[PDB]
Amino acid sequence: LNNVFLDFKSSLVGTGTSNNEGLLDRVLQVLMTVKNSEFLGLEKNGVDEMLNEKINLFNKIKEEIEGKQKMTLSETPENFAQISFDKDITTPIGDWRDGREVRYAVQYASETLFSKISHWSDPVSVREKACPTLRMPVDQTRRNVLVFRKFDSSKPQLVGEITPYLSNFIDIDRDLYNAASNPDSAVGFKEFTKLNYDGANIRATFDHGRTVFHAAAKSGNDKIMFGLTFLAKSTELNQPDKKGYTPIHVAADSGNAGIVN
Amino acid sequence: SIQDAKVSPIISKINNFARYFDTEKERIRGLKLNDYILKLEEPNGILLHFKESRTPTDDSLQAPLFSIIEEGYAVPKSIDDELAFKVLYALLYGTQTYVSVMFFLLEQYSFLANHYYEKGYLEKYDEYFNSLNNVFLDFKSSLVGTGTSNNEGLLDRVLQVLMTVKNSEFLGLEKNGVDEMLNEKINLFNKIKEEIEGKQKMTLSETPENFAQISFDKDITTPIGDWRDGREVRYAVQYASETLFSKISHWSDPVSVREKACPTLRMPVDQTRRNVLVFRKFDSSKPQLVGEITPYLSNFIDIDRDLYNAASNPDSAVGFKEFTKLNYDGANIRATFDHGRTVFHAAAKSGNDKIMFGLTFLAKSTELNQPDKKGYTPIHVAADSGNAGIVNLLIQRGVSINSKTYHFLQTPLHLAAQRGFVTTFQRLMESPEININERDKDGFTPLHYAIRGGERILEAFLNQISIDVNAKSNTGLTPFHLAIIKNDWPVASTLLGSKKVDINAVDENNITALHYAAILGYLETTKQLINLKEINANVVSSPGLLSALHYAILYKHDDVASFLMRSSNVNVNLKALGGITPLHLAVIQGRKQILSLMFDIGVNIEQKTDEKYTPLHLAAMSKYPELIQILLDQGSNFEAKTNSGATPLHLATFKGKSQAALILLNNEVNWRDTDENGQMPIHGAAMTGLLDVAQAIISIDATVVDIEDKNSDTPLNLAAQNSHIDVIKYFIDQGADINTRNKKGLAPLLAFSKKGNLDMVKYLFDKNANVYIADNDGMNFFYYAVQNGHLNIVKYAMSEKDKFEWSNTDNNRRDECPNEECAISHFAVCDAVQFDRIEIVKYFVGTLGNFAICGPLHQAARYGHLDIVKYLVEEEFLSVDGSKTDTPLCYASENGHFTVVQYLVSNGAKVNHD
Amino acid sequence: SIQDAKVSPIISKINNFARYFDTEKERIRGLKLNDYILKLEEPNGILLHFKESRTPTDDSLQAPLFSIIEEGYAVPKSIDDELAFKVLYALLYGTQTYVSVMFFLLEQYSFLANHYYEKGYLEKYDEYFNS
Repeated sequence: LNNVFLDFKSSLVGTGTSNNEGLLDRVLQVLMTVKNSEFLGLEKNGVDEMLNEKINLFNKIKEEIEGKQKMTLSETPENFAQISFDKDITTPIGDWRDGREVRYAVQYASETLFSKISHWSDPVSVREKACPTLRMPVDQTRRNVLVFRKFDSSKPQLVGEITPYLSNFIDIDRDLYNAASNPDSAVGFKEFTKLNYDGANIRATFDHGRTVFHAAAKSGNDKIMFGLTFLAKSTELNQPDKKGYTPIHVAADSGNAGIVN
Repeated sequence: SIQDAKVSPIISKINNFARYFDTEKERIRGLKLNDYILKLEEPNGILLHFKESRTPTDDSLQAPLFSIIEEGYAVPKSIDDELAFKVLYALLYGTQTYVSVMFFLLEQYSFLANHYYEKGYLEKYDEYFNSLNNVFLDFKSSLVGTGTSNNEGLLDRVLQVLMTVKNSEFLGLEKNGVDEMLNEKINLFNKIKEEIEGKQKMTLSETPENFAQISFDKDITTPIGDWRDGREVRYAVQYASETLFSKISHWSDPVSVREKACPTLRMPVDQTRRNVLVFRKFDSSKPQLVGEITPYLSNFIDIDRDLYNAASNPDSAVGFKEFTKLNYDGANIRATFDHGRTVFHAAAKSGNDKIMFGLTFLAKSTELNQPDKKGYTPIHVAADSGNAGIVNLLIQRGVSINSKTYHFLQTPLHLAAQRGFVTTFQRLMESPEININERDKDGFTPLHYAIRGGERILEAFLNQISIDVNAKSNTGLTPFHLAIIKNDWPVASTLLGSKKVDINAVDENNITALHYAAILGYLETTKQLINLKEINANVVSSPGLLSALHYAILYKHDDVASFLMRSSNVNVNLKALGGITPLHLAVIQGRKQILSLMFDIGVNIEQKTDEKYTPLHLAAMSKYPELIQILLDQGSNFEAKTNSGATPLHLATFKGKSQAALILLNNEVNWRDTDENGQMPIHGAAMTGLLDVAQAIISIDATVVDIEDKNSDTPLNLAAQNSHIDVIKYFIDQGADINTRNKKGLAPLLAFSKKGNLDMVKYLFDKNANVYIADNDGMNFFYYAVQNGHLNIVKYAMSEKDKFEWSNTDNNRRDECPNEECAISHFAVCDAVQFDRIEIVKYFVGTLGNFAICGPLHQAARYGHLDIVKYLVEEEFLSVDGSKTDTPLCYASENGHFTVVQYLVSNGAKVNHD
Repeated sequence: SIQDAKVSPIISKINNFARYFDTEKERIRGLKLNDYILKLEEPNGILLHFKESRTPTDDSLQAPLFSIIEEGYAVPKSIDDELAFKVLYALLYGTQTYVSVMFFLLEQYSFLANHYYEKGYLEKYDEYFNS
């Protein structure tokens, strides 16, 4: 998309004035030459007026192309500067497996324009540690950045959002989210309890605004829902998503009768 | 037409390919970085098409080139239209595009190969290396050939065609010049041929030999390091060429590991005796560099790189334990990897304090300050990573704080400012002998990178007691300048609040940051700084005396300019160099609403430049005609005067803009007003060559057909000199008087003879206009006609023998030459001999019955022309003595021409004769 | 002139293909071993072009010769039919180049086949076998 937009835009009018100035100006020039040529009284005078309205249409579309803005963002943010497993956690929790490698990527967060995802970082072997700490340089343009994580060649997963003036990026939020969304019940409950004891926020947002409550509703776990509903303020239980789905909507879609009651 | 049909496809294709390549060349050269990468990496883009451009396919280059070469249509056939020459130029232009595409492909493939080699992605690096090698070899063979053989190459064939055209020599009035820059093209082709022969391959194709044996003699327990049970290991070898690229060899067979971790491998001795780098890969993960082999090294152990990964491990306790185990087993620390990288640098990258603490004991000062090939000292890497404990340990060891990097000269303080970590700076300030500011390649202070870092680093720097806020770089940009050009207002506000900053600071060209904001059209920043801060907006730049409003108006930035003119803080009467006022500059840009707004605010309509030009005149001096209409609707002086008195209609006719003249006539601007020279605008219209204005002015007043300025030259004479058919035909449709003369005495017939068109000549001769017209000097039309050397006008003149008589002679020429009563034909032949044009002399000889009356030998001896004298002595059989007692040898001796005298002596003429 | 214009594109194309193939025939043979494999293994190399040369596309080899034989312009008509002998010679040249290009790719494909066979690499060996 980026290539075709830039290249076609250069073809029509050009990114800058030059000896060619696009093919539209050549069409205008040849039409002006036709005007300068001798014309008939009535009939190809009508041809003259229809080519005049064609010239008006060409001017309008040329102005639209010049005023047309780019729908993509070729600029790319910077990856993490240093990584360290400072947290005292044991490895066999969540997707963190011995002998596995993790690749991180960053992308600009633009609401109206598409943004390029950065090249994946160098592989990092994981052993005896599960929760990594990422340190990020301050953004040049001061834009919030989405962060993506990939294990080996599996499905990449969005993991969080970084503000321009935040550097100490801890990686526990998506681990908790997957703990609440795991198909299993007992293992998911135990690892959720371990992560909660470790320390992780609840209002984290993923997948168009879904929350640990939405993940619990979709998975169908009952013990974690019972643990969460205690000391839970009613606003988060009715928190809607970007599309507008609520936890009860997700529960109805999943079809889990217990969480419904 | 048939030949044109035959040649149109190939010529259209070559022209289209050439223009496409040129447009893409500038487009690609004008791109950004990620844009460059995306465009160059397109699966089906211009790189593959350019590689296929040397294929024998239809749309390629070589097929049209060899087709036009073989068919032989480039060589002209006698004299014809400009089609053989045009296809020849097309061939030359296509060959130039071919060699330019060759260089284009070389440079971009080399850049791609380097860009993917620096990262370490060998899979794409190998593909780009092969592409570059194939492109180089194929294009070198296609241009000149691998050797002198029957193929002969392509440029040699082009030169052969050029010599064939040169020896064709059908005509030479201009073709000797044409073939002359064809010889220049031949020299250029020879130069580029010598360049490509002298150019060497940038790729080393030959690959080394892999290891001959593998062993696991060393007793290392397998879980340690990157050694995983059940994981395959592969090795590759590459030549270490500092100047050229080297191919990576094919990977070795998978090798399984179990209970052993450190392998011992044996390498054969290389024949060329060059060091070879060894690459190691685990499964499909990222390949790593494990070491280098000297020509006379047999055993290689990769334990050195394993220690490098041990020091770079993200974990702390496991990394320290494995480092201790490897040190106990025995591994050197002086080993280098990647971009000349050092183990201490890896320890700095990891940030593990344990390995640093262990290494500093029994260390050396030079090792702690040892840089890589890029000049990144360990403190540089520590500052870039952002760790604090390793920095504190390094300071306690007394490392060099003023370490600098090659090429881009940056201290670790610059790295900290760019990254934006206030902790690293606040830990570095306890180090003594530290310098607050440094001079970079552009002299950029660390504050210039802190403003990029963020607000917190700026607060940290401004909190320091020792800081130079008004630092000036080599380019001349103060910190405020490039802090505000980036549009981060909060950081600029933080900088201003902490301590006073010289807002009125200027560059060498007297450029203020406000001027940058105006020229770049960020209106919000301009409003913020104008309202909440005080600034002198009347400062002018050093070149051109341009101001803030001028910069805002330039490059069509209308909102900012409107905001500035709405505010009363900045004035409008300010005058720049050249006299261009805000009204004049808005006219140059041609924006309407800006002019309407500044007229609403209030300004004099008749602003004056240095030369008193009225804004209406400059509105005529613009591509937008609506400016004249809007100015006259708002009210403007129709008869406004300048220092030269030039009227807007005068200027419009001088430039020749038809729309301006049409709208001025529609608005009925008086044409009576003249300039200082008194020239009527019809004179400028004739200069440009506009006709509709001529009919309009004749309709308004027919008297202007013979109007004259102080130059006293009629418009008909000027139109004839300008060589425009329409105006001359028009004035002869009214039929202006032919006897009108200026002070120079030039006549329209003189200009027609200068142009040489036979149609006007036959109208003038049928009009029976006198050809004996003379000016104050006394020269006549006949002399200029003979000087022009136009034969067919002369034939048509002698066809009507009634109007001109050869026997009759002009009396004025008899008066000017009382001694020689030469006739018109006689003296004309003698002048033709004087003109040194042999063709004209032989023309007159053919027309005139007896050429001996002029005595061409004596005249030629007087003029000292070798060729004429030789031709008349040999082919005309002219007697050397001549009818007169004076020999031409006396004239030749008087003139002193060498070859003429030698030839006359060889003819038998004697110098002894009186 | 019209007859020459009619036969100009096909004769030019067949001559270009013939001379290009003759040049590459000794270009490839005199190339070093390491560059030989790299030159052959180009994704859009000359081997793919030679394989496509059998297709009925305009740029391929058959369309000129088949057009010549179908239209019957190779047979001289009347005296001084210079174009007839020219297109006939082009036809024989095209047939010779077609036979030589058929004999060409077999050696390189067989060589790639066993060269990869010695070290395994059966994924590429299967592709070369099919080719």
